[PDB]
Amino acid sequence: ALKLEADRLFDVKNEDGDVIGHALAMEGKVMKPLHVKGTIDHPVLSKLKFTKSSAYDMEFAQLPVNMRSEAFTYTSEHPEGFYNWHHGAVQYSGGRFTIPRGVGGRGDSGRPIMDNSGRVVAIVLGGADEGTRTALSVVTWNSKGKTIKTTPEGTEEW
Repeated sequence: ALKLEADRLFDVKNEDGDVIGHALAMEGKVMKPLHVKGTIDHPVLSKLKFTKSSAYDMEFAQLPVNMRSEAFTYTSEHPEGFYNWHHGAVQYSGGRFTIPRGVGGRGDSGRPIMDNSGRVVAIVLGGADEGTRTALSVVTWNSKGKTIKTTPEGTEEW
């Protein structure tokens, strides 16, 4: 098994170039957290017209007809249990996505949370530490395609 995958996740860098977040190709759009102020490290995508959505901390542009195939697929069905992401397992329980305390932070915004079949279940924006864990502030859509934004008490944007 070699992890040969398309180009879907892109870096968003700051003025000096630090990676402060992530942008993703999904369901025909390039999307990144609105609070993430930087540029998308991509010669084509950094030149697109991004539409803003303050209510959900989302910014998005339409994917170039070409790239539209190199993208993630969303899913609105998330039974409880364990999910995958860049740093490991993500536990979904009580309608909340949690990761161990001291794992998430700056740079992790824009990152997706996947299921085993490789579908996106959510997009990380920030987290609120609660005891031994951290409750994530994510964006998720429902079965009727409606965007929903869950933000725990005292969530710090990553």
